[PDB]
Amino acid sequence: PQITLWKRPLVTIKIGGQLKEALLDTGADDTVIEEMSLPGRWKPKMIGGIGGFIKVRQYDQIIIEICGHKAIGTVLVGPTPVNIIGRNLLTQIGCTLNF
Amino acid sequence: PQITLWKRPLVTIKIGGQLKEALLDTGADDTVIEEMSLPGRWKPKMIGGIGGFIKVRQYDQIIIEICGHKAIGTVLVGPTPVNIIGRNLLTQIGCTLNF
Repeated sequence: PQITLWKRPLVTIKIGGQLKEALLDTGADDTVIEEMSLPGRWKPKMIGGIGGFIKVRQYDQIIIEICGHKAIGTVLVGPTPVNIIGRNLLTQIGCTLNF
Repeated sequence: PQITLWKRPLVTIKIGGQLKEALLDTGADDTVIEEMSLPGRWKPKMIGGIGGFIKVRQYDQIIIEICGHKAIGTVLVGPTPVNIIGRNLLTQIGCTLNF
């Protein structure tokens, strides 16, 4: 679909059978989700944002449904203000910016 | 144009008669430019995201050219790691998310 930006581009995502709200963020390299439980091992990762850096846990090959589209990729879990869908998964659902 | 998200959506912009690079950021409510001088009155503001908040100077009705598309809006100047074009200006150039 087409999403204008007059308001925050928030969509419903499904990760682990539980629905959540996430922001489609083109300004984000990676997908960062708020603290929750994900299966498998994780690796350390540091990510930078507007306010500074935060430590996050990196989970690979995680199944996540974004707006009806199924993506399977890297998901970072940590202290983020809001759930964000970064470019790593936006490319999986075939999302582009247009003007 | 259509911008894919395989890598950072960076574009050339013109603000205050200076050419700069900025990120097309749908995850940003505002447009935040790295420390520079802009004319007019300004008021302090606190903006947050990953890693916390930063204090910025809010300038209103500032003209910016983004990819040959002229727009006008509020521009925040402060210690941002990268120049970001937020939804307040993204909408003005007719930018949308498509998939």
